[PDB]
Amino acid sequence: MLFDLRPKTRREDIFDREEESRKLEESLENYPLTLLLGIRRVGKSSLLRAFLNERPGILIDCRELYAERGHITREELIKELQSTISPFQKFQSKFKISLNLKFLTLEPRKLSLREVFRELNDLGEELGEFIVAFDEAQYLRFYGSRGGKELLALFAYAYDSLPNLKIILTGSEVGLLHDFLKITDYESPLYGRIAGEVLVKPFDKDTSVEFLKRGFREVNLDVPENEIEEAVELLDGIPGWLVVFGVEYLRNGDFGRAMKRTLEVAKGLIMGELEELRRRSPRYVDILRAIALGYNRWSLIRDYLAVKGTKIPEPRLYALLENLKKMNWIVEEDNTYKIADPVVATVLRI
Ligand SMILES: Nc1ncnc2c1ncn2[C@@H]1O[C@H](COP(=O)(O)OP(=O)(O)O)[C@@H](O)[C@H]1O
Ligand SMILES: [Mg+2]
Repeated sequence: MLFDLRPKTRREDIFDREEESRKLEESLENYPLTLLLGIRRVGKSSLLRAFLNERPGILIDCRELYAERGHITREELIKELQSTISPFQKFQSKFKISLNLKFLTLEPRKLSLREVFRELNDLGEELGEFIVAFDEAQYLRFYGSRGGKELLALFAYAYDSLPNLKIILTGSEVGLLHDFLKITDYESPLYGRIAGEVLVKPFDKDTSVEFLKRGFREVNLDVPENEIEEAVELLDGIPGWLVVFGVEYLRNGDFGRAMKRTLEVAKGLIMGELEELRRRSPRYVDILRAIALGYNRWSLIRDYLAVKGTKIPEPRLYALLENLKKMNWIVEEDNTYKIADPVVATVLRI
């Protein structure tokens, strides 16, 4: 069912995304390397898991690799490749593969990334294609001690020399992903190499309404039209929040209490991420709150914060806002800043 908090892993469990799935297939057909891009909670992991459900591939969670030590080593990455494709006999049974993988017998300490990728390409040769997906690949900048350059080199090698191997990199922090890859810097191993781009956006109004409608239909619940309209006006096409709301409504039976609880859950998660930002600079959260309150132009932001205590120099303010954009907290459009996720804005206004 739609209104369920467990991870979605199959195509029949994903509402719409039929254009996005086709565009992902098309990108794989056209380029060795594909970027899957969009706001956090928009549905990238879910789409990717459903896509790999039918197509031989592995998904590596780069954020989960970074989380523990704030750093990723070769051994850890390799151990994760090993465990994600295991038990390999299950894989061979599902996709009917006769080939065995040597690197699975070997200790991560004594394997190279290139060795592993060559074996996966050999597997691709039998199948047609093998997919390696890095979820939130911008965290690979915390790999090694050279800013993850060994991964860029590995990707350049796959691009040029492993034709039965396709790589998907996803990122919620889109600008930060583009920064890591550096495809226009001559120093980058990926220089001049073109990647496909598949963009995952929030549902439109009518799709959001239909999403909620389907969710309630599945449990024979009829929810008045105006309550679904009101939920979409507050929750604006973000499937992550639409599912939390659907769950809370099934549990609570009331628009007010379901939305109150949805906002509680959102507040908790967003506050956790705002903690992370606040450590880097308290300024980030100050700027975010200002924008959420309607101080959404340069001078509006600058005067507001000066008045609340902190005068931010113009070069600093520019850098801070640019970073916020690259992290995708914020969009700048028509000479105006906005919080990328309207629920984040709701939480920042308290
Ligand atoms: N197309 C969809 N259909 C149904 N539920 C979805 C869809 N996309 C996302 N979800 C729900 O929203 C949550 C957030 O999606 P996720 O794929 O984790 O976002 P992202 O990877 O973009 O941060 C998922 O756990 C699932 O609850
Ligand atoms: Mg994700």
